Amino acid sequence: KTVTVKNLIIGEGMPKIIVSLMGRDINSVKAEALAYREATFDILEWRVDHFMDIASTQSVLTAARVIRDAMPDIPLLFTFRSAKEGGEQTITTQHYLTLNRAAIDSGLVDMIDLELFTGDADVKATVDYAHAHNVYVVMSNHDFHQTPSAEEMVLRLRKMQALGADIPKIAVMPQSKHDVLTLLTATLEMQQHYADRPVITMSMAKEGVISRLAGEVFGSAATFGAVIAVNDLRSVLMILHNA
Amino acid sequence: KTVTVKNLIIGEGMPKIIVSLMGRDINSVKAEALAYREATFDILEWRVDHFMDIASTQSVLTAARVIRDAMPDIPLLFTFRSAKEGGEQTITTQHYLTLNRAAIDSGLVDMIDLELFTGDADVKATVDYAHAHNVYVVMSNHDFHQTPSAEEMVLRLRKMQALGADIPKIAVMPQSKHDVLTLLTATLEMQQHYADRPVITMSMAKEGVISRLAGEVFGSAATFGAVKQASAPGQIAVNDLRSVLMILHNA
Ligand SMILES: *C[C@H]1C[C@@](O)(C(=O)O)C[C@@H](O)[C@@H]1O
Ligand SMILES: [Cl-]
Ligand SMILES: [Cl-]
Ligand SMILES: [Cl-]
Ligand SMILES: [Li+]
Repeated sequence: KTVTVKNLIIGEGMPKIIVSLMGRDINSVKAEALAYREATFDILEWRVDHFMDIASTQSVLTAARVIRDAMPDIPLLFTFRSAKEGGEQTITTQHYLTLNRAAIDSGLVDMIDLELFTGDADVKATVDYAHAHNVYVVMSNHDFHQTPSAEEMVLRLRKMQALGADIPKIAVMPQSKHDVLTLLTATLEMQQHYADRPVITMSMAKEGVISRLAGEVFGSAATFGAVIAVNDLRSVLMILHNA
Repeated sequence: KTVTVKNLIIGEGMPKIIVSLMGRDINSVKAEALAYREATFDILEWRVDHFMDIASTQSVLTAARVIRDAMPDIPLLFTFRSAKEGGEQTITTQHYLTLNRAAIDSGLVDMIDLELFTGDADVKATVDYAHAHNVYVVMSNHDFHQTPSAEEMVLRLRKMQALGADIPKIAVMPQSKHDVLTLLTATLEMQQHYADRPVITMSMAKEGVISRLAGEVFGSAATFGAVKQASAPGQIAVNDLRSVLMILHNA
């Protein structure tokens, strides 16, 4: 069970590499997109919460259009990370759903990130809106303080599947090396027993680095890199793939 | 607590890379020793059980000498892997112990591998002999069929510490990806609660490859790579191994 966007097959082969744009304004986003021409990666994520003028739907869509036109052939993921889940600024639930609906129906993005804990009515409505417009949903959950039990994490990933996520995603903060193994254990249980679509998981920080490298083994379909450095990430993924 | 051999500090920093040399005869051993000089690794293991003149103690020591001649500054580990534990040929227990004692008292090698389940009295006697001649002991155990429980693996590693091993070592065979996590769990439990010296662990085969890469995270002090041919399933090209170890170390 895969998700194919612009010839990229998510959920088989090597895990796919996501890089994120974090600029404040149009000029900074253009500069980042230009700098990223020299990099090799699979999916471009726009981290909208790093943008300054998020109040104006027009401003957000204009930036989305610039990014889309800068890299017309790359899978493009629109992500507003709420402060609630480790992002850079707050947003009202209603304005979050306005920006996401506008991104969806504009045709400018291939995927959106939708936080599981936004609220059930809003999640279901936004999943239906995305699907109706041929946009995929990465349904996401983040704990930047600690690592829940494996049982709790698996139930969250299963709930995302039940709510229609195309790709469930969880990211958690280890407070010990043991916590990294708990995240890998949850990942593998999902992979082997409950998943019927691609899943993304990660243990954050230095301690969790191995989780960003071992997705082909334990069942994570994608991983985030920086322009871990993207070239080093690709080196390790290739070595593991061919071992 | 660490083990330092010819300036290499085992138990600190990046896991140390071991490669196995596997020649059938003296001429092949010579040739492999010369060729290995340009590969980059931390410890050379001579897999003595691949040598087809083990019948002669002189032949075995001459082969060790040829390796030492070619690589005077490399930590050198003498390993006869018994047939019982996945090696190439069956020899008597007394023959196994004689070869190890001769290696020890020759001065040609820095370390020997001694299998835990050789028998407690023979193990103790051989550890004592090694230490009397300034040779370190990698005490080892292998399960080439399955992965024991994390608790059974920890039991064995702790027994090796109790018998005076300088570096306990266990290698086990995964039948599933779950079994790989079990090996990593046992490794970490040793690092955090029981180990008071360096320990080497690995899950073998393709499924276990991540365990050969993640030693710095979970507490395995060394890892095996392949120069041209692997000495156990799941070993990858030594340069690729080194690349991954460096990326993990510096992340
Ligand atoms: C210690 C043992 C480990 C291997 O079995 C392995 O890398 O899996 C290779 C052998 O040559 C070593 O003796
Ligand atoms: Cl709004
Ligand atoms: Cl489900
Ligand atoms: Cl993330
Ligand atoms: Li994120």
